[PDB]
Amino acid sequence: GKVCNPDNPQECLLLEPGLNEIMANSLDYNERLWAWESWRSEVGKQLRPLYEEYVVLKNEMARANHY
Amino acid sequence: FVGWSTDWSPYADQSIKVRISLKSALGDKAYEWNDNEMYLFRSSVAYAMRQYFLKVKNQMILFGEEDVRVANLKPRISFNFFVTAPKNVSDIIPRTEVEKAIRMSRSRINDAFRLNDNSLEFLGIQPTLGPPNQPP
Amino acid sequence: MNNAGDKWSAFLKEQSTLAQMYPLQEIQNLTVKLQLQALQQNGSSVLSEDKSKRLNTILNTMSTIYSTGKVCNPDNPQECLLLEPGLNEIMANSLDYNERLWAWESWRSEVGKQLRPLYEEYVVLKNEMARANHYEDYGDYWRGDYEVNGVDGYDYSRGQLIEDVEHTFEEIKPLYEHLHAYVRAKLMNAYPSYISPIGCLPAHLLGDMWGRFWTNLYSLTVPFGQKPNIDVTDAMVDQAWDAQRIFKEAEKFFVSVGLPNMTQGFWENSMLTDPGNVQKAVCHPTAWDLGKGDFRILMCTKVTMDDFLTAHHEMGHIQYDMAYAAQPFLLRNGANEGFHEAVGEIMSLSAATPKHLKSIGLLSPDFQEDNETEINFLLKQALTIVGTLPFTYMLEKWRWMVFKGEIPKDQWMKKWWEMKREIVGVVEPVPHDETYCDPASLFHVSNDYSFIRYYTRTLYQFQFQEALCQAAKHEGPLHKCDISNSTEAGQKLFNMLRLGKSEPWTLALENVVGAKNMNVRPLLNYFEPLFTWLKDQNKNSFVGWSTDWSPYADQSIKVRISLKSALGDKAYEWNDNEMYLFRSSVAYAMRQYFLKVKNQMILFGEEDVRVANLKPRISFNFFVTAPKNVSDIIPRTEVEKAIRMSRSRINDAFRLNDNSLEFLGIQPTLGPPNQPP
Ligand SMILES: *[C@@H]1O[C@H](CO)[C@@H](O[C@@H]2O[C@H](CO)[C@@H](O[C@@H]3O[C@H](CO)[C@@H](O)[C@H](O)[C@@H]3O)[C@H](O)[C@H]2NC(C)=O)[C@H](O)[C@H]1NC(C)=O
Ligand SMILES: *[C@@H]1O[C@H](CO)[C@@H](O[C@@H]2O[C@H](CO)[C@@H](O[C@@H]3O[C@H](CO)[C@@H](O)[C@H](O)[C@@H]3O)[C@H](O)[C@H]2NC(C)=O)[C@H](O)[C@H]1NC(C)=O
Ligand SMILES: *[C@@H]1O[C@H](CO)[C@@H](O[C@@H]2O[C@H](CO)[C@@H](O)[C@H](O)[C@H]2NC(C)=O)[C@H](O)[C@H]1NC(C)=O
Ligand SMILES: *[C@@H]1O[C@H](CO)[C@@H](O)[C@H](O)[C@H]1NC(C)=O
Ligand SMILES: *[C@@H]1O[C@H](CO)[C@@H](O)[C@H](O)[C@H]1NC(C)=O
Ligand SMILES: *[C@@H]1O[C@H](CO)[C@@H](O)[C@H](O)[C@H]1NC(C)=O
Ligand SMILES: *[C@@H]1O[C@H](CO)[C@@H](O)[C@H](O)[C@H]1NC(C)=O
Ligand SMILES: *[C@H]1O[C@H](CO)[C@@H](O)[C@H](O)[C@H]1NC(C)=O
Ligand SMILES: *[C@H]1O[C@H](CO)[C@@H](O)[C@H](O)[C@H]1NC(C)=O
Ligand SMILES: [Zn+2]
Repeated sequence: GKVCNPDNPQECLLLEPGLNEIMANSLDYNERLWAWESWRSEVGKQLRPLYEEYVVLKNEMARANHY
Repeated sequence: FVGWSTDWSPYADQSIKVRISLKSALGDKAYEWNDNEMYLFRSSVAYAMRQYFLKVKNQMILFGEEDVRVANLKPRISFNFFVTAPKNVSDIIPRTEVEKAIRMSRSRINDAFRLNDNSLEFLGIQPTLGPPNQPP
Repeated sequence: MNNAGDKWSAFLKEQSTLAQMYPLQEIQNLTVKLQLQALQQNGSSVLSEDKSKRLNTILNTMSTIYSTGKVCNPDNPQECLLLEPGLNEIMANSLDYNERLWAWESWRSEVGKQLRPLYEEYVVLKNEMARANHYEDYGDYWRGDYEVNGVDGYDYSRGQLIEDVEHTFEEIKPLYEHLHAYVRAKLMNAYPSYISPIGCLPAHLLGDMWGRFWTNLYSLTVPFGQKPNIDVTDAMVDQAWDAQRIFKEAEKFFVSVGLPNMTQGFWENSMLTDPGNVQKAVCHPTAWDLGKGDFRILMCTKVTMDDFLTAHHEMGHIQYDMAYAAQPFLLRNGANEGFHEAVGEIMSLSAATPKHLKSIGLLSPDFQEDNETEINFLLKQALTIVGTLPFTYMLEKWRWMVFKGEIPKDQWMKKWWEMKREIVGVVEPVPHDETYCDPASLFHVSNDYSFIRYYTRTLYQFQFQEALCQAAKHEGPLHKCDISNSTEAGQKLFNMLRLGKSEPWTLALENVVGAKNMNVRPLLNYFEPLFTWLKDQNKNSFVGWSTDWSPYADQSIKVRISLKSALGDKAYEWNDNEMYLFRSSVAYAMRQYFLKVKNQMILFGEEDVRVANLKPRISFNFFVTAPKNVSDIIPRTEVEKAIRMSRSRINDAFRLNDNSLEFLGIQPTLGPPNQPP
């Protein structure tokens, strides 16, 4: 997953480097809020339908396995 | 104060509450308020913000339908919306400017949904009926 | 390198400041006058500190944006593509209309929009700098490279360049029309139902991102695919031609015309072979004139015909550099920006002839060339040479009109695509408003490089070649001409090569072609055998193009709005916000139709309703695409049904009633008249 600064969209940040440093070191409310919202709007939206299908399939498998 | 309350939110200070009564204004032939209607309402709000920022402050700000954030949606069609910067999430337009924008272009929003100032209440924006003209 | 460049720049600028003590009005020596002119140009130093810093910042930002631009596939946004790798391969190899269209639109919507305001500021700052440097605009400063004064006959005003370019292009246009017609006819067989035989070519189907070159289209437009092209790479491999004897053969070819031998240190200091992974080095073939008789060539040469031609080109470059060694340092350059590349390229053009290959031994002596092979070779050359002339001329004309201010800032794309339709014959696949900055997406536009150099260089070389074929006494076709073993042609070429910049470029031209100005007649003489074949081939096809047809015109719905008639007074102005509201209403109507009829949840947006041909009447054409699939356009029938379903909401949104909001194809129903019992 990559999040890119709106001021400079040419630069983008992964999660393990950079973004974690931003969330664990920066004292700026604006920067931390941007990182939080960008990660949860650029990766969560892509994981929503996949997670729905995963939930349905896992439920079917568990019910088939007598759970 | 030990503890916390489940009502306060950081965006609650700059939120404008909208309550819509379609059935009372239209009686029958009243459309359902699905997600498409919410998208249209957000687009209308963004258009009103653009108009205010262009015709008052002379600034060209490219608002969008994703810049009008909506929360606390209810079956009453009663929610809280607030407008952020076009690409700066940390920047939220102060409620005074949003109220002025809505007052400037409330007629267009009212006509977009065929509502008249009573079924589209912004809870802080009080419309003016108009002065009564008198005989000579 | 950084330290050396900074020291050189500081020395150059301090010498420029010192040189102002000698005004040009009292200088009588021509060479001294022009050397002072070289050392007296202020450049960006004439601007204030803040303006100069802003100009440098915006230039660097545009360069970085172009270099590191990324486009990501909507299906898998986690993968993204740069421009040099991947995207160029997609545009030069893929045969899918959808994929090429996606690449084109994604690159021009993810990088042009970022380069629009930067390019505007760059235009303003460059105009201010040029006006401060006593030029009418930046375009005049660019054209000043060809300026010649005080020669009594050879004088060439800056404004004369525009006339010379337009008059020349008027003669190229007849050939380009037939070439375009043939290319369109051949492309209709590869992309059926997407190209109209009467209309123009779509922008993305030109075998390149911008359509500057048509070389990659040669695979789809080969005249005679059954006859193979002339390739001697296998012959080189069989004869074991390493990257050491090809340069020897090129040196022998250069000597055969009388040019001097290579320097002793040239072979020692060269890098004719790639140093492998042990030593990292660039692989762009370049020529270096370090000075004091130091000439070197850098190239990761392999065993290929393309490498052979590139080696000949680089040897031509270094020969030209050696020619003006005796000239002063300020004169160690070509006559202008177009002479050097033309001199380099004529050698490659001559060496590629089958006669030269047969003579050198690469081509078997028992090989008789057929006219079909000549047609194939001429068409391959044409797709590279004649393909770029209209695009180069159109781009330079657009830049000149932008800098001169003839094009308003709110009319850049509207005029750019109008020029491209009526000059290049290329129609955009999707409409672009003033937000896009498509011309800035090109390498030479964002990075502040003059583009007219690629135009005149196309002409000059031919004017050289024809001249070099007159001294060599060649009676056959121009494309079969070879200058080997022609001492007279070599002497004629050297007479101009030794001049360098010491003389006006017009005088240099007169020493070779016998004329003072550029002429395109040699180009037509070169391409005549292909021109006749193309004219014979287009007996049935409609030669030319129309500037009205567009790929999106079939699925477009036309809207005409009359606010004043419906509202009289108290009528709002139709600015961009109203257009945004209309697009949002259309998207909402499309959502409603797709939800309440087909039961499909499609998340349309205001950017999926593309609008074109906006007019003061408030009359435009709109069409709705897929939510994230540009190549997918909703058929007009479904859009009409959607509008009919929810026309009342759109009418009420603008306070119009079915007469001031006309969709030109959607006829409203007044309602049946009820009758008494
Ligand atoms: C997005 O909007 C926020 C506002 O909600 C912007 O934050 C503002 O940024 C400016 C520029 O740094 C700040 O001004 C500076 O404030 C510091 C505070 O000590 C001061 O020392 C500096 O001299 C300067 O005045 C401003 O205070 C700040 N406002 C808030 C409320 O944080 C933010 O920059 C915007 N982001 C983008 C990308 O435009
Ligand atoms: C965006 O929309 C376009 C349609 O405008 C989609 O193109 C369509 O893609 C499908 C899937 O490959 C094609 O079906 C295939 O066609 C080939 C043609 O030979 C056939 O051999 C296959 O068996 C299969 O039926 C379809 O023809 C094609 N339609 C057009 C007009 O090109 C495109 O896939 C969409 N893009 C995305 C990312 O959804
Ligand atoms: C213009 O100046 C050049 C440069 O001096 C003159 O060319 C010769 O340059 C060499 C080396 O600089 C001198 O030793 C010669 O005396 C210069 N003149 C000649 C005739 O060789 C050039 O002659 C000058 N031209 C005019 C018209 O003054
Ligand atoms: C360059 O700038 C200087 C002052 O900075 C000025 O005197 C001069 O006229 C300008 N032009 C040239 C050609 O030197
Ligand atoms: C040029 O040099 C090569 C060897 O470096 C030599 O064989 C050749 O004869 C020279 N050319 C002439 C014209 O002497
Ligand atoms: C080549 O010459 C033959 C012989 O007349 C002719 O039939 C053929 O059409 C020619 N082809 C081209 C491409 O000129
Ligand atoms: C040129 O001269 C060389 C040297 O005699 C000879 O081998 C060659 O056949 C001549 N012709 C060409 C086209 O190179
Ligand atoms: C009520 O008054 C306000 C300002 O006093 C005005 O903007 C508004 O249009 C009025 N409403 C009417 C006349 O219906
Ligand atoms: C006209 O007729 C069409 C279908 O016949 C209907 O959808 C439309 O609402 C009618 N318009 C009126 C009654 O104003
Ligand atoms: Zn070159």
